[PDB]
Amino acid sequence: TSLFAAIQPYKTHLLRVSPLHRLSIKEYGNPQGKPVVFLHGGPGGGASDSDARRFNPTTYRIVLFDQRGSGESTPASCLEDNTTQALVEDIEKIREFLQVGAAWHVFGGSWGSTLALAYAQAHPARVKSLTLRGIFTLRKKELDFFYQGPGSSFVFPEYWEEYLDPIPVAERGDMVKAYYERLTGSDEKVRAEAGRAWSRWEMATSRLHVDPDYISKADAPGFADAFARIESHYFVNGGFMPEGELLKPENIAKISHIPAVIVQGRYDMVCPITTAYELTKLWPEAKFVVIPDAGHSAIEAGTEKALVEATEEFAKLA
Amino acid sequence: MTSLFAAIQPYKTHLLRVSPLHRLSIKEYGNPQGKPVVFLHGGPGGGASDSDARRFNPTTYRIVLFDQRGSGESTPASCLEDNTTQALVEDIEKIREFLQVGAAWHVFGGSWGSTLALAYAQAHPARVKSLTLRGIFTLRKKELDFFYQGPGSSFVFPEYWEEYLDPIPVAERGDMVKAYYERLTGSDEKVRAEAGRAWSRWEMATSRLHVDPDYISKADAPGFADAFARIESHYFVNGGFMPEGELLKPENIAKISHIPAVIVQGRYDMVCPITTAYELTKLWPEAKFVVIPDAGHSAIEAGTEKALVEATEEFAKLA
Repeated sequence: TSLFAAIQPYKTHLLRVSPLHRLSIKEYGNPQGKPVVFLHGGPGGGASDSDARRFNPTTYRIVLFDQRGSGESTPASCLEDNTTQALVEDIEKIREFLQVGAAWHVFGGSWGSTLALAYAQAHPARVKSLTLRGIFTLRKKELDFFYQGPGSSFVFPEYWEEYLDPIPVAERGDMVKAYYERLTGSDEKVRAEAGRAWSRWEMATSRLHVDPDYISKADAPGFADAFARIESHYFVNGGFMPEGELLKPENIAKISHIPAVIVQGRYDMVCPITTAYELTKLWPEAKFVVIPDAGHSAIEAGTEKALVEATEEFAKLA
Repeated sequence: MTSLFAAIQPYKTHLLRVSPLHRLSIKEYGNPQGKPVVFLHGGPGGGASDSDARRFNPTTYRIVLFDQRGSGESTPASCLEDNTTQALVEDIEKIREFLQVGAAWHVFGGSWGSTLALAYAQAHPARVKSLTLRGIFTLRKKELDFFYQGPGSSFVFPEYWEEYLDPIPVAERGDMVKAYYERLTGSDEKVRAEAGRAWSRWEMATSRLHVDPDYISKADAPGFADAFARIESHYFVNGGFMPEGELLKPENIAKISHIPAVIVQGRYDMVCPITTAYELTKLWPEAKFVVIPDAGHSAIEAGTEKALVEATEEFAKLA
C-alpha cells in the first residue's frame, strides 16, 4: 500500500458554527507541518481516521472534519441551514479557529471535489493546492445519469432494481424527489428503508469489483440515515448553485493558477469521467490522471497510489 | 498464456450464391468429421476471421465460419440491397444444407452475433444443438440510444464521444444514427469515408476495458470501415428489421428455452451493456449466466475468452 500508517488524532475539537450546527474537527500528524484540509464526500458521509492516511504525518498538519449533520458533527442528519454556501463558510471558520495561517492545501473526492471547487472559487487566495478525485459538479445530467436513468442503471441492473423498488412506479419520473420526500417524511420505517436502499445503490456501484464490505455500510442506520438525507437534500436542490456553476469559465478562471491534480477512475459509475474530462478542457493547467481499471472510490488501487503521489508532490509547495 | 487453440487455416473455402445479388464466403476449419458448429460474426457487417476459429477444439469440431451479406470476403462488398435480419437468418439455413452438415449444429455468436443467433434459434429451434452467446445485443431502441445517441457510454468515454459527434452538424445531432446513415449512404465519397471511420472508431475505442490502439487502428482501414459502418447503421436505423423488443418477448424466448445455452457477459461492456443480458437471464433462467467482472465488450477480454472456450469444450459433449 502507498498509504501511510494508520493514525489517531493528536487533538479533537468541537466548533460551533451556527446556533444549530457544531462541527467535530480532528487534527493528525505534525502540528508544525504544512496545513491541509480534507473534505469528505457524500455529501453527509463524514470523515474517518483512515482518510488521514493519504498525507505524510511528518510533513503535513492534517485537518479532518465532518461537515454539517454528518459523522460526529451535531445535530446528526439535520437538514436545517445545510447548504453549499454554509459549508464553504464553515471551512473558513475552521481555518481561522485552528489558526493554520493564511492558506492551506485542500483535498477532496466526489462531493469533496464539489466542495473543494466551490471553496477555491470563493476563496482562491486561501488555497495552496487542489487534489481532486471523482469529479462531481451536481449538474442535472450528472445526477440524472446516476439516480434517474438511463445511465449507471445499465451497468448495474441488479442493484438498479433494488433501488427502484421502494418507489411507486407513478413516482419514478423523479427518483431524487421521491426519495427525498420519504427521507424527510414522518413515517420512520419508510425513512429508514429509503435510507438503506438509497445508500446501498451507491455502495454497490462505487468500485470496479463489487465490495461486500462497502455494501454492508448501508445496513448501518446511523450512517445511512444522514448519508441519504443529506445527499438527497443537496441533490434535489442542485447543490444550491445554478446549473453548471462550477464549470463556468469565469469561475474556472478564479482557480486556474492553483496547483491541481484531477485523479479519475475510467469506470467511475457514480461520477462518470465526462465531468472530469470537461473540467480538464476548461482547466488545462491542471494535471489529469485517468485510472484505466478503477471505479469511483478513493481506495481503488490506482486511484489511491496517484492520490498519495499528489500529496507528496504538493508538500514541496512553499 | 491463452485458452485459445492454435492458430488455424481452413481445409476448404466456398462461395455460395444465396440471392441474385449476394454471395457468401464460407470457410471450414478443424475436423471434417467433428461436431458441426456455425460462427456468427458481429457488427453487423464485421466479417469473420481465421482467429475466430480458435475458440473451438479442432479435433472435436467441424468449424464453419462465413461472412454475412456484404461483409468480409462475401460479395458484393458493402451492399445494402436485400441485407436484412430475415435474409441472414435464411442464409444460415442455406449454408447448413449446402455444407451437408446434417439436421442440426451448435451456434456461436457475440454482440450482433448473439442477435443473429437468437433470431436464428427462434426461427429454427430444431436446427440448434447449443447456444454460446456473448455481449448480448437485441437492438432495442434504448440499447442503440445508449451507445449511439446518449447519454450512456458517452459519459464513460467522453473524449471519443466528442470525436464521434464531430462529423454531424449540431442541428442533426437529435438522431445520430440517421445522420450517420445518410452520410454513409450519400453520394459524396469523402463524407462517406469520413463518416465510416468516425463511426467505426467510436466502437473500436469503447470495446475493451483498456483502450487498445490495435483495435482503434482498424477504423483507419477504409475497406473494413466502409462496410462495417454502412451495415451497422443500415440495421440500427431499421431496428434490426424486427419489432421493438422482439427477441425478448416471452413467446419467443419459450421457443428456445430448452436449448443448452451459455451467456457470457462483461460487466463493463460499454457497447452492449449488461442490462440486456441480465434481462434475458430473467426470461431465460435455464441459460447459464457468466458475468466477467473486469471485462468490457470484446470476446478477447481475458475472462470472456476463457469462459467462451469452456463453453465450446463443454458443449462438445452434447450428443
